[PDB]
Amino acid sequence: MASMERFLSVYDEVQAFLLDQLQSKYEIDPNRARYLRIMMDTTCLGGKYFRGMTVVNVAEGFLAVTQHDEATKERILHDACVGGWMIEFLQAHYLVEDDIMDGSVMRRGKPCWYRFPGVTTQCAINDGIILKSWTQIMAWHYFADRPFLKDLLCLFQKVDYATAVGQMYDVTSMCDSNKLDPEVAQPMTTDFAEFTPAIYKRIVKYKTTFYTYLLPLVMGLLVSEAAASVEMNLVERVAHLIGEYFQVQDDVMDCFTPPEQLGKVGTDIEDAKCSWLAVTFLGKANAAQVAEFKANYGEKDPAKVAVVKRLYSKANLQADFAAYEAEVVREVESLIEQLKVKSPTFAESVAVVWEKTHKR
Amino acid sequence: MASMERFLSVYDEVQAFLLDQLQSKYEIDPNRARYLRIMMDTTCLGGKYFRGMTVVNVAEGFLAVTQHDEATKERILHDACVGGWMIEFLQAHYLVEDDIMDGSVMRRGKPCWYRFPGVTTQCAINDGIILKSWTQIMAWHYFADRPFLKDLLCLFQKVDYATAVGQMYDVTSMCDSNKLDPEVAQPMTTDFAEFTPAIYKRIVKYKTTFYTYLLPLVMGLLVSEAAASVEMNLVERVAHLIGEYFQVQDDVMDCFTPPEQLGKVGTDIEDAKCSWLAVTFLGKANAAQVAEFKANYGEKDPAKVAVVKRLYSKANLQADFAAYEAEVVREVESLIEQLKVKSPTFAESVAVVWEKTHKR
Ligand SMILES: Nc1ccccc1N1CCOCC1
Ligand SMILES: Nc1ccccc1N1CCOCC1
Ligand SMILES: Nc1ccccc1N1CCOCC1
Ligand SMILES: Nc1ccccc1N1CCOCC1
Ligand SMILES: [Zn+2]
Ligand SMILES: [Zn+2]
Ligand SMILES: [Zn+2]
Ligand SMILES: [Zn+2]
Repeated sequence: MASMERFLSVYDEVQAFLLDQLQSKYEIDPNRARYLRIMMDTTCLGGKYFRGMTVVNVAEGFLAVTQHDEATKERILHDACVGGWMIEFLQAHYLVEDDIMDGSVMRRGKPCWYRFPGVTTQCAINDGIILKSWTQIMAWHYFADRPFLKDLLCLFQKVDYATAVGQMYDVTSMCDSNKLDPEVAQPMTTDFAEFTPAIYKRIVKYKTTFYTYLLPLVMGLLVSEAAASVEMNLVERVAHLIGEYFQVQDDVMDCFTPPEQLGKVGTDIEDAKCSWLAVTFLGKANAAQVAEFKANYGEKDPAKVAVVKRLYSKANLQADFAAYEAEVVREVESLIEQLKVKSPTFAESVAVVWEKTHKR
Repeated sequence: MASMERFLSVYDEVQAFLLDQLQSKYEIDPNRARYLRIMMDTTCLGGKYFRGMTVVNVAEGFLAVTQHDEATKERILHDACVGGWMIEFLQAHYLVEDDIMDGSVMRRGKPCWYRFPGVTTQCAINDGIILKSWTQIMAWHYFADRPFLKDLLCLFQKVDYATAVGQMYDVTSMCDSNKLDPEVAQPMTTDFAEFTPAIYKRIVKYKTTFYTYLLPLVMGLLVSEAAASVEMNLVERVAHLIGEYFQVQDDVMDCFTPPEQLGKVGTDIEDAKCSWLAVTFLGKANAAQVAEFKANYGEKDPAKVAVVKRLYSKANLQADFAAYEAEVVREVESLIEQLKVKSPTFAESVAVVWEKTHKR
């Protein structure tokens, strides 16, 4: 059975389990089940399933080198699919809530969930809660007796919390830290002192890298009972590095990729986001450029957003990006090599994770 | 040491642990730690701590009859305090998110969190996420090696998910079920066919009773290693019954308790909530009363809200409430007695839970 068809089939299985349980145990009526079914589909499906399929790919790597009964290979692959769905649903939680937080319009060429006519924010906040609750219901049902259950739950928990901390870093990235105060409405930074590579790295490490790269790799290790084939400090290091590169790419696309192919009108500039473009631009700009950036960034006025795009175009940020890309290629190659000392197989899965990221 | 001082001290301990960990492990800066400290205080403190203190009270009941070393009594009480905080923080998550969902103004005489000037919805949604994440970080830290950890995490998980399902039942309670549809904006019911005692019971069972009464009782059993002193079907039954009565009281207060003592301008009528008052009124009204109710319910216009209050006043809902109260007293007394077959002690804690509810 091909990996993706397996993964998509387990989606159906898991959906039926969750909805059946709501009927048999939570007194749900068919109409509200249908609402939840549709919500699950609309929020969990239609992506590339990069995160969930990474769990499956890591598990298949180990299966190719490890002795097991056929029934055991099937159980491992079924666990890797369930685990991959837990990550997809965790992502779905964060996208639903983030889209509401940010007042986003579209995602992936379709309206954000909360904008659907029969949803609204009042329902969608809670729908997003349920999405994450489902990840736990999946875990406790399908992995009840599994030896990795504790480690899996503890890992998921930490990754979720890292993610929420990252969200906080992201939403507060255009404030001056010394001005944060629940009692006082927050002004936009005027000095941009906090738009540094290190501050940037912190936002991205927490907001994206733990759930997008660390969790799918480590979950693949856990459902394979293979966390001893690796040095976990190396898996963290490579996860954080690849994940940073992924976000840098997303940041550049927000600005320069056409909306119909982006899936989204990009608003990082209007939103005054600490993007890789802003940070890199400030890291090379002269006094005049810095002042022009300050007078135009974080404003909805299209003339001003086009002044910022003009500044980024003239500043030859392609050069800084090629240089960044080259260094990331060095370091990820170095880490893959360190990963071979303990597991060729696992190192190869990380290679494939890297190729899928670097090429897209 | 008195129970409450113990409980409040462990709040400080737990806060310091969470914030210290954010500094040492999540790269937080002091300003954002301060923001989180303030958020935690503002959202978790200032109530009566009924839920968390119930965990402590149940544990103290068992301590009085069970042989242990002093260090063991201290550890049990410290676990009951930590567990009680997990429930308080779970409540805080749900109040923050609910207040945003419902567009609420105040809670407990103070603005809802999201309305604070330096918070806003964008931050508050995520602050509420973090509140719940903290419950897990507490559990995994303080109970890492405890024999009840699995059962505690599995119980908490189920109670959380019940709660979210209850929220969904609540927010959709004024829609016609057969009209729920993410694609179509939802009209208010015109027939009120779904304003029944059984539908009401379902909303309340899930939205409030699992986290308010079932979880504090069962958590007290778990940190005491005493879940064998009880018949768990009886603990569920009594939890759901008491919790229903609690909500009935809250529903009546929303309408009739003065705002400065309610802590809140009540808006159940404008919000077209399936309240105990609406359901009970519809259960005794004549044709003319039903039609007048329909023409005025779920409208912001103060003249119409006062027409609904007029209808409830004239309908002698005090009588139906005394009758309800009397039956709840019967059944809760019957359940407490069934609870004595296996645990006098546990039955007495449920008695105290009931007195604190019935009198307030
Ligand atoms: N049979 C066996 C025994 C002990 C370890 C590994 C294996 N295999 C190597 C060939 O392909 C995977 C199974
Ligand atoms: N949050 C997380 C998830 C998975 C692995 C490790 C972590 N942490 C790294 C930094 O904070 C302490 C532990
Ligand atoms: N000492 C003892 C032995 C076996 C069971 C219970 C007890 N106690 C009864 C008196 O108060 C609580 C401790
Ligand atoms: N959600 C929950 C929490 C604590 C105990 C039991 C439950 N459930 C009762 C009905 O649904 C199945 C299990
Ligand atoms: Zn966002
Ligand atoms: Zn982006
Ligand atoms: Zn509400
Ligand atoms: Zn109320």
